[PDB]
Amino acid sequence: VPQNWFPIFNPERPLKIPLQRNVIPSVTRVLQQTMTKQQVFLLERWKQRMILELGEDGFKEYTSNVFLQGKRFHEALESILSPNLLKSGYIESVQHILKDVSGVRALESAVQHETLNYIGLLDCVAEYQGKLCVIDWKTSEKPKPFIQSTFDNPLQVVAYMGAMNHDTNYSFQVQCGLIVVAYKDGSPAHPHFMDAELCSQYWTKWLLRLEEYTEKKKNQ
DNA sequence: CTTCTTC
Repeated sequence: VPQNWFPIFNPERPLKIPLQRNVIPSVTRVLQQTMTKQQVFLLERWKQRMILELGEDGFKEYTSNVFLQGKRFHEALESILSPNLLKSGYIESVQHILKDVSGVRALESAVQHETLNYIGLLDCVAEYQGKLCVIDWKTSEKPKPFIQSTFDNPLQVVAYMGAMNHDTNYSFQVQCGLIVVAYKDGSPAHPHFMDAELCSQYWTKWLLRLEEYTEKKKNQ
């Protein structure tokens, strides 16, 4: 009856291995276990300088509203891009960019690379002023006017791209990226667009961070 | 996994 057969026994021949060792890693964590010595340093100086102004608990809920404010923003964009939200400062801030968005092909949709073996969750694949791109919407309290102000956002964007131009669940491909940074006070958002060549150069930088991850784990 | 925090 069975049509494809593999052997139960191996013709070649206190373990307590955890389940997650074999899970396909995610795009974000691959990046978080590959941060530079200076990047981990700069963020920790920020956490400890924070907790001193707000106490161990005040910061703990400062973290809660940042995450939630992000949450509601993405719930807002899914309602507006599924085929009072206009009083949100973040939506006030993206309203101009958002009128440039049509042809939505995916919202909050998971992506998997079979050969490169990582997963991710794309914000949205839509047309922005005609160019079909992977879009990453992001909240921020400080302005991020240049793309190098967004830190690792370029590399996750290109990580979502090249992984979804091979994910079998997508018939189409994409060759551009867009990071949109929305601010709480309502001032206009900063679009950071990434044409095909600039996604190519970050894609190179992302393949380096993927090798660091596979290295650090194999010994560990 | 995300949602963010470095500059």
